[PDB]
Order: sequence, then structure tokens, then C-alpha cells
Amino acid sequence: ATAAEIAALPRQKVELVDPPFVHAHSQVAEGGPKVVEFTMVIEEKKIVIDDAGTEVHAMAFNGTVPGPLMVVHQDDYLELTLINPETNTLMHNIDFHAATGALGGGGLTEINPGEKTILRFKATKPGVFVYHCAPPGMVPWHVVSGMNGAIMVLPREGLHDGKGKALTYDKIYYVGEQDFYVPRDENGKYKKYEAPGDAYEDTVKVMRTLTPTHVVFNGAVGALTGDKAMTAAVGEKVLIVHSQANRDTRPHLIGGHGDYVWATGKFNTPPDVDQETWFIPGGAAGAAFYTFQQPGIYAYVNHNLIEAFELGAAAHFKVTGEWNDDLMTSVLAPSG
Amino acid sequence: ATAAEIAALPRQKVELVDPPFVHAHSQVAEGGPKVVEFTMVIEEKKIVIDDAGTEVHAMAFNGTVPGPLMVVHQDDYLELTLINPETNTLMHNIDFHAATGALGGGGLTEINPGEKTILRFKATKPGVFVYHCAPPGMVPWHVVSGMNGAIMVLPREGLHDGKGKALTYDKIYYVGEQDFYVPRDENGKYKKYEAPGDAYEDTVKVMRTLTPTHVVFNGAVGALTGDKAMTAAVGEKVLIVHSQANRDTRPHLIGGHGDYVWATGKFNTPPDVDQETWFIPGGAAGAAFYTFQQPGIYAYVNHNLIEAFELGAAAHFKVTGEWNDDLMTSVLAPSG
Amino acid sequence: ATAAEIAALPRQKVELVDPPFVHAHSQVAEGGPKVVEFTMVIEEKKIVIDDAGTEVHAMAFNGTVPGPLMVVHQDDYLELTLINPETNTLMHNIDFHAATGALGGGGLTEINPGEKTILRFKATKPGVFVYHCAPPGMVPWHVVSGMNGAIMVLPREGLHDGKGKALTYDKIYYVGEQDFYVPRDENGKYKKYEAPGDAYEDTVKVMRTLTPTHVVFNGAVGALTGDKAMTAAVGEKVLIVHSQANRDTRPHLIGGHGDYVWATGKFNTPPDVDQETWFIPGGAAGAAFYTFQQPGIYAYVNHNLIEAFELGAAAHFKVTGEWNDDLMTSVLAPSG
Ligand SMILES: O=N[O-]
Ligand SMILES: O=N[O-]
Ligand SMILES: O=N[O-]
Ligand SMILES: [Cu+2]
Ligand SMILES: [Cu+2]
Ligand SMILES: [Cu+2]
Ligand SMILES: [Cu+2]
Ligand SMILES: [Cu+2]
Ligand SMILES: [Cu+2]
Repeated sequence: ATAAEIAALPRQKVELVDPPFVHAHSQVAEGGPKVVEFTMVIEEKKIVIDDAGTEVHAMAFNGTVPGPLMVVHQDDYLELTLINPETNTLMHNIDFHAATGALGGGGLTEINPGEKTILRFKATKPGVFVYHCAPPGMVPWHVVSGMNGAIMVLPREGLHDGKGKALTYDKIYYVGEQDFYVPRDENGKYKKYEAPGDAYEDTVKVMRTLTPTHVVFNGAVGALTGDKAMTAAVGEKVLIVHSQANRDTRPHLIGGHGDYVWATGKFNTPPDVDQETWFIPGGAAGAAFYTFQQPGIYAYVNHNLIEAFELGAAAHFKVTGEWNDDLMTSVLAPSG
Repeated sequence: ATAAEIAALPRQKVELVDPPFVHAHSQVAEGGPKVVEFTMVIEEKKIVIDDAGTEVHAMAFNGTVPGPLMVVHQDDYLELTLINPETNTLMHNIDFHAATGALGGGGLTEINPGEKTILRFKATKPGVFVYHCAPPGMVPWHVVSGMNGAIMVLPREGLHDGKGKALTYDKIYYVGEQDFYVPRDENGKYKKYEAPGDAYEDTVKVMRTLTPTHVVFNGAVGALTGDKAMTAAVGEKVLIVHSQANRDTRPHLIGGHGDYVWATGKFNTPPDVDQETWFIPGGAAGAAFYTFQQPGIYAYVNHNLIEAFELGAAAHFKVTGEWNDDLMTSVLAPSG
Repeated sequence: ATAAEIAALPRQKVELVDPPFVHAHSQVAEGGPKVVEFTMVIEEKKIVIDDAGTEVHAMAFNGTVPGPLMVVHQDDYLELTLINPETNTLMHNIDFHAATGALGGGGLTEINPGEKTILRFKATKPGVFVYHCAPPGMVPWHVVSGMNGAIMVLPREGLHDGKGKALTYDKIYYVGEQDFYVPRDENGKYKKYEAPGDAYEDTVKVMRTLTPTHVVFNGAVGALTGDKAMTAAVGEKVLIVHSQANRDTRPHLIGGHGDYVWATGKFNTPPDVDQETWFIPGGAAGAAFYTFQQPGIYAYVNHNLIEAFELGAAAHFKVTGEWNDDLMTSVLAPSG
């Protein structure tokens, strides 16, 4: 409430980690409200999104696309120190959909290269929320250049299902889905540029068609496959947080389900259950809780299979454990 | 139920107002069921939809894009007098998604220029509902030319949250979102036509691309911005009714939330809460309730930011009142 | 659990029927769990999808687009004998979104032309689910070639509303919606190919536009109209199961509503009510229950009206019975 009361609150410095991993945290809040501090440096950098060497001039929070997931509990204060190095060429800011006021913080955080700012907001509503840059007049360009992420505001008492039973996860992963619009020369080959501003004009043109050239998880085709496939074990309870700051998505765990899905991403809105495919509108984050029952590889995809398999929206899960023949079994293997 | 009963009902004429404003009404029903009378005249006229002077041959109920919001209470009868002036060149009708029978009323209301008709229907289900023109054979064309609106059928006892607690708004706004498909010549310049019919062929080709050239609120880019921005004050409860008769939208109040959102637009379906971004499918209306907590300018947009900032789907809210530093504060303003 | 306990379970072979019809079944379970057997033969065949004679080298389960609806009860075992004829040229498999393990069964059912296989899985979650072919590396191509359908796992106690009140339908229809991507020549005319292979490259290009040339019900424009229109009567309770394995859809019954809609298709997730237009994300099936109140023709459509009336997503209902003037009446017929 009063400035004095907040000043008396305990503070905690949090160390952020690159997605799909999430920084250390407790599901059930340990203590009364606290002022949780985070710091992120913005990095304008070239990223290679496919095996054809296609480049995107990314604008990354903390150096990754998407930016890192920040975890706090309801009614804590999130205090972010955002830094825009002199090495950058553009003005940047940040809008937290979890925050109330000044365009989510964007109106208070406009920093040119060489500046920094510290914003504090009370995480009044529990749920997963998108955050992204939004420089007046250059909003979609920064967002589709990968300048977005999400935060999770856990209820103090952790997650619960619709009937109040607790839902405690064993593992948590953050999948940030991105729609990229890469210009092509007259031959159909993606163009490369020597600077962000150089690509601007060409990129806006592709954007207006509303047809992405690539739709990827964690910044590139295959990011979350192979050496980067997510893992779990049969019997493990996993929470998958998924965000899309500009375009709709329809997550689906091939071989599994969304046991409980907070499709709107808001914990006070009861989760849907036994989901095959859920929907997350552009501009929101959602969360799915599932207990693995079968070992093997799974594919986590945006279920418009063209986007998943032609455009790049596909990730994998490698699960260990014993096969359950009651759930599924090959009565007759493929034969003549 | 019986003949005598329906005939005995009080009749009440209501004067409509142009969106985003809504005609005078009471949230909780005043008295018993009545036959609520409305009259709308159809206007076919050229309108400028952007800052470049792009013209469109609009087809509008009451002359506005979207058509006005009609408000009744559950179990009232809505009796509409629809007039199609002889000066018009096309046949028109109306489909009330709130109505039951004859294609929503479209089958009983086909009027050529020079004709009028009166349709009555019992508003049996509570919620916000889309209404639109639907001449057989050219349904899409009339709808994407601006011929659609919405009605609100309030529960006789007003709005309530998930657990029976009353939700009373101080104001209500109706934002109608329109996807336009304007043809361009070989040079990329939008084309102008003499009569509506002349644009038909070229328009359908653009429509089939499923990519609108414009996505606007209240009929034009910036229609709900600047001096035409909607208003509120800290502590004020606002209901925003939003509709899209042909294409999906994902509404978001930048700097705010949808405290209670009947995303499906139906009041018997519990509203979602603490929403960051909600989803309204094409062919439906939705409603969001919010109590403002911070003063300043807000942007209400379709969260596909390319559609919001490149195509036109962005409106403003100007809110007066005191800033709340507990909710948000700039600890360190942008500095070196 | 053990193969012995499942083998001791009663077995029942079912004869599938072509959509939109559904094979015989009981809403409330007939005794205890059983192994329900189904068989489907895959056929690669050319089909005509519109009145201009446009053809598609379809890949169809049971020779139909969509494949037929399999109906079982929660905790029953679905045992499918899938056959891929010598006459076929491609390998096919099946992924049941209702199943748990091996990519929905897809990794255990890869059969080359001249092969067959038998997969059994426990239908552990109640709801309607999509099933589709998914040959690694050629997933979207098989799906958008028509190789998908849906199954319904009814609660053992039949359907119930969100409050436990029983919901028994008189009729049921299965509407499979298909997005087709047909290449066109320099004259804008759809192309025809000798072998499905010759079409691959051109089709992939169209697929990458994320813009289908046709969006149809039961494999063709107008397939569920005329003498093929669905039927009902005033007072009749009808359940419509709708699926879209690759792309979003927003169903709407013109002139009616979705009284209870399991928009996510999962029966343990309470249905929305009084729906005007609902939403089914690509990769999912949904179900809507409605009691007809008015006689006449109804159009059941995907509510992006361009997809419905330009692309092919519109079906009809012919309803017999008496007109209800209380619900709707033409006070004044179109006149001067
Ligand atoms: O289950 N994925 O197509
Ligand atoms: O929440 N506005 O991009
Ligand atoms: O109500 N469907 O156009
Ligand atoms: Cu930025
Ligand atoms: Cu935003
Ligand atoms: Cu009209
Ligand atoms: Cu409609
Ligand atoms: Cu196949
Ligand atoms: Cu699938």
C-alpha cells in the first residue's frame, strides 16, 4: 500500500536462465510478499532460424528469443532493471501484460542505447502473462523480431485444479513461439542485411501479408529437438508454459494430452481437462499440466501441421520409463 | 406463452445512438417483459476508411459501421422495423444470432430498395450477439462491406460473476471490428468504383486470399483514437462489448485486463477472469468488464499487433484520476 | 491391466458407417468395459471436390473424407485393424488423439502398401478426438489430403450437462471439415495430376501460403446439402460432432444455437451454453447439443463467411414441424 510498507518488504535477487528452463523458485510462496528483482540486458543480434542459413535481426531480452520466464507469487512486486547497451541502435521498452498502468510499463521504460531504467509493479493477478517491447510506432516490428517473453505469477498456495486439489509439478518448461517474416529476393531466397534498420522496410511488407515465413519455438527451427529436446520420465508431472505475443497457436502433445490446461493462462479461471489440442490467442500465454504415462519420444507442436512441420513449430520430449501395455499395445505389428 | 399474454405486453420504442455509445437502458430489468421496438434504415454509401483517403462502398444499418447496439432483457421481444430506401441498389435483410428460426430472421426480412419489413423475435438467451445482413448468394460481401452489428440481451437480473455476485458497470461501449478487402491495381493503389456492384468481382478475389487490407474499429483507422478516444476514470467499471461478424479477433486492453470476460458472449456461461488477452471467433460478440485502477492513455487493440498497428485495429481510452504507486512505479526513470 | 484381464473382456465387432452418419451405439454403457473392434482399409483415390470438377488425389480411411466416427465408452479398449492395400503407393499409419503412447499409435502402425496392423489402446479420457495419418516427414501432406477423422469416447453414463443433469440426444451427425490446397495454372484454373506424386511439390507451395483453396464438409463443396442435407424435427435433440485435424474452425447453426457446446470436445470440461458461434482449434474435435424449436432450412457453417460461402464450408439441415410464432414472427412482410 504505502511506500513505507513496500520499503519494509524483504527483497530477493533472482538469477534468470535461458528458455526452455525456468529460474529456481518455490511453487508455494516461502514467506510474505517480497520485492523480487530481475535484470535483463537487451541485445540486438543476428540469429539463424533454419538450416538454410536464414537470418533474423533479433531484439532479444537477456539475449534470447523468447526472453526468460520470470517467476513471482501473487502480490509480490516484480522489479526489473532493464538495460539498453550503447551497442544497440534502437530505443526499447517493456510492456508486462501482468502489470496495471502506463501501457503495462512501456510508457515508463523507454530507454535509448546507453540508458537503463528500473520498473516496479505489483503482480496482483495469478497466471502466466506475456511481456514484450512496444516502442510507439514500431510495436509489431519489435515483437516479431523476437522481443517478447512471459512471466508466471503463481498463487501463494501454488497451483490447484478446479476442485481445489493441489497440482504440484516436478518439471517446468517455457516454450516461446515466434512468428517471423523474412523478406525474399526476386528468386525466393531469404535476404540478409547488414543492420536492423536495413531490413525494416522489406520486413514490414511481409508482415502486412499476415503470413509468416517461419513459426518457431525458442528462436529457430529445431531449437527444441535433439540435444535440446525436453525430457521427463513416466510418472513425472510436467508443466509446459507456452507464449505467443502476436499470433494464435494451438498446442498439442503428440502421444499425450493436456491433463489440465489453463488455456487463458489465468489461474483463477478453472483449467480445462483431458485436452487433446488447446488454443492460445496471439498476445497471451497459456499453461498445461500433464503426467507422463508412456516412455518414448513425443512431439509438442502447434497443431496446424503446416506451421508445425513446414514452418518450424515443433519440439520434442524424450521420456524414460516402462511401457504400459494396458494403455496401448501392438496386437499385430505391421505385417503382411 | 399464449396469444392473449403476448398481445398484452407493453410496447416500448427505443431511440438508437451511433457506436461506440449505447442507448439508455437499465441493467436490471424494469418491470416485466415488453416488446422493445427499434427502427433502422439501411444506407449504401461511400466511406473513407484510412488516412490515405481509401474509399469503400459501405452497406450499413442505421448508416454506421458497425450497426448500433440494441439492448433488451431476456424474454423481452425485439421488434425491428427495417427500411431499405428506394435510393439503394441492393436487396438486404437481417440475421439476428440472438433469434431462433428462419436463418435468424434473414428468411423473413428480404427487402428490395423501396421496401420495409417488421420482424419480431423473443430474446430467449442472455448474452451479446452479432446481427448481420445475409442476402442468399452474397452473404460474405454484405457482411464485409460493413453490414453487421450486435445486440445485448441482459439477464433480467443484470450481470453476475461466477458465484452470483452482481457486476454493475458505470459505462458501456460497443466496439465493432471490421475486416475490409479493398482491391488494388497493378501499381498497388487501392481502386475506386462507381457503384457497389462494380467492385464485386475484384473484392471477392481479395476476400478469397483471407487477408484483409484493413482491420478497423468503428469503421475506420483511428476511429476510436485522439479526440474520439473512449473515456473512464480510476475506480470506474466499464463494460466493453466487442464483435466480429466474419473473422476472429483477440481483444486486449494495454495497461489493463479483462477482470471478467464472457469471451463467448453468453451470460449463462461463467466468465473467465483476470484476462490479459481474450479471443472472440468470427461470427460472435464477446464482453469484458474492467474496473480502471490507473489514469492515463490506454490502447485497446486486436492483439495480432500487425493487425492492430499496421492494419488499423487499435483504439484509445483516456482515463482521469490518481496514479497508484503501489500498483506500478518507476524506481529509476530512463537514464544513462 | 494385465493382458489376461483384457483378453477376458467381452469383445464386440462394429460395422462403421460413412459420415455424416454414425454407427449404432448406446449412450449409456452396455455393461462393463469391452474390447471394441473396428477395421479400416486405406484407399488412395481421386475425388471431385466441387461442381467445376476439381479433383484431389485423396488419402482416405475407409475410403471417405473424413474417415468414419468410431464410438466407444470410457475405459473400453479400441482395437483397430488398419489395412494398407497392395494397390496403394504410400506408407500410412494412424495417430489417435484419444490414445496414450507412441505418438498416438502412429509409431506402432506404420504399414507399407500390402501390410496391415492391429493397434489396441485404452480410451481413458471421455470426449470427441481427432485421428489422422502421420507418416514421419510427410505429416501435413497426408492430413490435408483427407487422411483424418474423429472418434467419440462417451462417458460410461452417457452425456450430462455441467451440473450433472443427463443429456440424451435423439440423433447424431459427424461433420468432418477439410482444408484443401489445390494448385492452379497461369489461367487460375485448378490443376489435375496423373499420379498423386506429380502434385506434391505444387501442393506444398500452396500449403505454405496457409490459405486453403477449399474448406469443405464431408469432402466436397455442397456435400451436405440438397438431398444430402442433414435432417431433424421440431423438438428433436441433435448432437453434432465437428472435427478439423489441421486448421481452426468456428461452427455456427444459422437460425439456431449450440445449447450445450463442448467446444474443446472433452466431456470432463463443462460445456459452454447458449452459443451463437463456437471455436474448434485445428487438431481437435468439438461437439454441440441442440434441441430444434423451429421448422425450415438451416445452414450449418464455419462462420468465417468467406470460408463458408466462397470456400465451401456450409451444410444444410431440413427440419420438419410447426412454426413457433412466439419465438419469431414476421409482423410486416417485405412491402412498400
Ligand atoms: O498429434 N499431432 O499431429
Ligand atoms: O499489450 N499491448 O501490446
Ligand atoms: O448466421 N450465419 O451467417
Ligand atoms: Cu524493442
Ligand atoms: Cu501486448
Ligand atoms: Cu445487406
Ligand atoms: Cu451469422
Ligand atoms: Cu497416410
Ligand atoms: Cu495430431
